Order: sequence, then C-alpha cells, then structure tokens
Amino acid sequence: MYDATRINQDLFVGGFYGDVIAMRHFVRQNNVGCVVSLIDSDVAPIKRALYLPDGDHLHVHCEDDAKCGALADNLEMLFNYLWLKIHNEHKTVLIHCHAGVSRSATLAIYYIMRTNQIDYEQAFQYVYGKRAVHPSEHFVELLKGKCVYSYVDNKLVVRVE
Ligand SMILES: [Ca+2]
Repeated sequence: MYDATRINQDLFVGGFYGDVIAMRHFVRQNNVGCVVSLIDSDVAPIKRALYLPDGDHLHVHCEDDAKCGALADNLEMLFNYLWLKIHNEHKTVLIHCHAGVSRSATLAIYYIMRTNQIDYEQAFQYVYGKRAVHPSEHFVELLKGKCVYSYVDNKLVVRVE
C-alpha cells in the first residue's frame, strides 16, 4: 500500500511517507526500472533501500515553494533522463516526491506535454484521470510557459518546448 499510481505504460507517480520497505515492495512488484526522487529531504536512505543499478535512480533536491527554481532549473535534464530510460533502455519510471500531487506530478505532466506535443490542460486532465494531482500555481505557470502558440493557416498550433 505504498501510495503511487500507474499513469501510463511508462510512468508511475507517487509520494514518500518514510516506509522505504513498502516503496521497495511496490517498485519490485510492478517492475519499476527507474526512480526519480524530487524531494527536499535526505535521499540516500531511499537509494540504499531500493538499491537500483547505477544510473537507475536519479535525485534532484528541490522544494515545492514559489521561491525554489530547482525543479525548473533541472526540467530539461529530467526530461532527457526520462526519455532515455523509457525509449533507449525500455524501463518504466516511478517519479515521486512526498505527496505525489505537485512536484512529481509536474514532471509527469511535462513529460506527457512534450512527448505528445499537447498543452498543459490536456496533459493535466489525462494525468488527473488516473491520480488526483494538484500542481502548485507556480508549477502550473512553469509548464504553461513551455507552450508556444504560433499562427499558421488560420490556426494556432501549440508547440511544447
Ligand atoms: Ca510533496
């Protein structure tokens, strides 16, 4: 009963509540190949308990605070990590924070926005249909800020950067 949800064939989103054994049980039972930890707490115990091979556990220290830019600062690196684990190494990814509703959900939504070239509201509803998420307002503006709307042939086409 570790609280994480399958979002699509490639991604899980969840939290962390201090029971690494439950988390390890979820990861191993569900064949999760890679874990991204987006937390402001100590990650070494999670890394140790999961014991994944070198390179299959990534940590970015980041807060959920209109003041911390660390998730935004690392969005490109995080995206490329997911893309290479999913497409080149064929792994599923657990993205987690503490509650699994804002930090982790923000990266999952962005991965779906950019791989599908769809806007925030479309990706958010897709994810929210599988797990009730609620990105903080500044993460919503971050993700919306990645979308460009360009005029062509009497339409506005969205591009996700
Ligand atoms: Ca949290």
